[PDB]
Amino acid sequence: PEARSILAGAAEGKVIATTEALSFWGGVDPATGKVIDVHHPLHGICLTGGVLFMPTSRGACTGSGVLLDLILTGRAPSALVFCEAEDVLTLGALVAAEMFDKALPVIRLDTETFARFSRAAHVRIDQNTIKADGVSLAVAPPATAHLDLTDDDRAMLEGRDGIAVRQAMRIIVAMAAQQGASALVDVTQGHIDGCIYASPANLTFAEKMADMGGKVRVPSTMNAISVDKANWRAQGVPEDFGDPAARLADAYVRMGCRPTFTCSPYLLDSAPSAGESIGWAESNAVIFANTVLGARTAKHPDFLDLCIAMTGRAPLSGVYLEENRRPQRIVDVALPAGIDDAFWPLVGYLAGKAVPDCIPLLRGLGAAKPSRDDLKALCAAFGTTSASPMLHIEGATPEAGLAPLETAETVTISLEDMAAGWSLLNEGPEEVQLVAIGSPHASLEECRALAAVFNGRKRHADVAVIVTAGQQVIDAAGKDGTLQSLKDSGVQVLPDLCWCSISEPVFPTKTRALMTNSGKYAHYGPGLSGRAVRFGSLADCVESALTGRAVSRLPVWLS
Ligand SMILES: O=C(O)[C@H]1NCC[C@H]1O
Ligand code: FES
Repeated sequence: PEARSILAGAAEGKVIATTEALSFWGGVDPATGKVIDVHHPLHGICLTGGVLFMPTSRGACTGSGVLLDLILTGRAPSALVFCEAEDVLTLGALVAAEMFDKALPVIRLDTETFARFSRAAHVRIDQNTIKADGVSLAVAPPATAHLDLTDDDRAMLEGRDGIAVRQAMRIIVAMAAQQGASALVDVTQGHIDGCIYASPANLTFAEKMADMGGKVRVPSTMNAISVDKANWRAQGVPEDFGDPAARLADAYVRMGCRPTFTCSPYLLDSAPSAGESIGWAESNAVIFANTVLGARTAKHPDFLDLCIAMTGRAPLSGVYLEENRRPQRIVDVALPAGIDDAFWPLVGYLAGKAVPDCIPLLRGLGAAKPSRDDLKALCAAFGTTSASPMLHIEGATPEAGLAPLETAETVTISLEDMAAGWSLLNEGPEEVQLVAIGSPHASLEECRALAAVFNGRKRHADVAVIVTAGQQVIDAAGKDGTLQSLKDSGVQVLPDLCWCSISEPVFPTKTRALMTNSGKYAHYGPGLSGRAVRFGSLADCVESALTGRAVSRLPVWLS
C-alpha cells in the first residue's frame, strides 16, 4: 500500500471513480463541471466537490486551463487521485497554487489501493493521510528535486531576468521534480496551445504573464484560436465571447509568439527536423512531431508551453530521452483489403483506447503506405484516446526500428474492434446539415483531395461544408487555384479557428447533425457542439454534401 503526495492540500467529498482516462478539455464543461465526453462512463456526472479517481488523464493539453477555471469558480472536484504519472491536470493544479493561491490536492496511489479506494463512498485528504470510508493511509511527502540547474537556470529562478521569467522557471522546476527529472534541456522553438478560449481562466493566465512582462525567448508559433481573427465581428460572434477570445490571441502575440493560429504547425516552413529538441503543446502536434518528424518534445500542458517558450528550457524527461522513445507495447493491427482514408483515424482512435498510457508500436500496416495526411489524422485520433506523446508504425515512421522495451506486451486491434469503433463514431441520423473537415487544420494536399472528390460539383444548399485550415495553407491554396475550386463547390474555408474552438453562428445554428472525417472531432464534437456527429471517409462527407444525406453503413474494408 502506497499513497504519494503529488500536490499538497486538504479535501473531502464523495468518490467519483472510473477506470478510463478523461480529458478535462472537451470532456468537462467549465460552465457546470459536468462531464460532457459522450463516450466516457462518467458522461453527465457533475464532478464539483467530488474526489475524482481516474488512472491518469488522456487527450488534450488544454485540460490544464479547464481545471484552473474550475478551481477559480468553485466547480472543480475537491481532489484528484491517480494511479500513474500525470501532467496535464497536475500542471493546472500547480499553476493554481503558484499563481492563483488555490490548493487542489493531487495524490497518486498504487494500483491495488486505487481500486480499493475506488469502491469507497467518501474520502478525506489532509497533508498527511488519505482515508476512504474508515481506513486511514499515510501519504508520503512529495518527491523533492534531485535537479541539476545551470548558472543561467538559477539566475532565472532568482529573478535576474524579471518576475515573469522567474515564475516560468518555478513552474518548470516544479514539473521536473514531479517527473523525476535530473536536469533541464534546451528547446529550439515553442508552440503555444493555451491560446484557445477554453475558459475565462485561459485569458486570465495569459494576461497575468503578459502583465508581468512575459516574452518568448525561442521562436514560438500559436495553435488554433477561438475567433476568425480578422472577421469574427462581421461573422456575428457575440461580443461577450469574441472580445476575450480575441484578447487571448492578442496577449500571446504581445509576448512575441508568431500569429500562425494553426493546430498543424508541422506543416509550416518552420517545422522542426529529426532529433531536434522542441517544446510543443497541442496533442496532435506533439504526437506528429515525435512520431512522423522524429523531433523530440513531451506533451506539454497548456501554460507550461508558455513557460518553456519564455525560458528556452524544458524538463529533461519523457520522450526527450532516447530510451523513453522505445516502444512500450506492441499492437498487431489487422490489415483488411480496400482501405480508404477513414482507416487511419479509426486505427489511431482504437490504438489510443488499447494503449492509453504508454508508447505503442503498430505492426502489420507498413505495406499500406499511409500518406503524411493519413498519419496526421491517425496521430490526432490517437491524441484523443491516449495520453502518450508519440507512437510508432512499423515500416512507416522513422524511429519504428528502435528496440522495444523488454517489458513490452503484445496486443491486437481486430476487424471486430474496427467494426465496433466505426459504429461508435456513427451515432447519428442520416440527414446532416454540415460537413466538418480540418481537425487538425487541413494541409494543402487535403484541400486538393477534397476538391478532387467534389469533381466540379456544387454542394446541396441544405448542407454547409466548412474547412478549417491555417492561414499559410489557405494562402497557398489561393495561389494554386484549389481555394477557388472549393468556393466554386460552396465550401467555406476558415482560418485561425478549428472544430475544437468553433462556435455559433460561425458554427451554423441551424445544424442538428454534422458529418466529419476527423476521428478527433467525431469524439469531441457531440459534447462540444450539442449536435449529433457522424464519422466517415472524405468521400462519405462529400457525398453527404452533394446529396444531403449520409448513409449509415460499415465501409468497404469493413465488409
Ligand atoms: O491538445 C489538444 O488536443 C487541445 N488543444 C486545443 C484544442 C485541442 O486539440
Ligand atoms: S485545435 Fe484541436 S485539432 Fe485543431
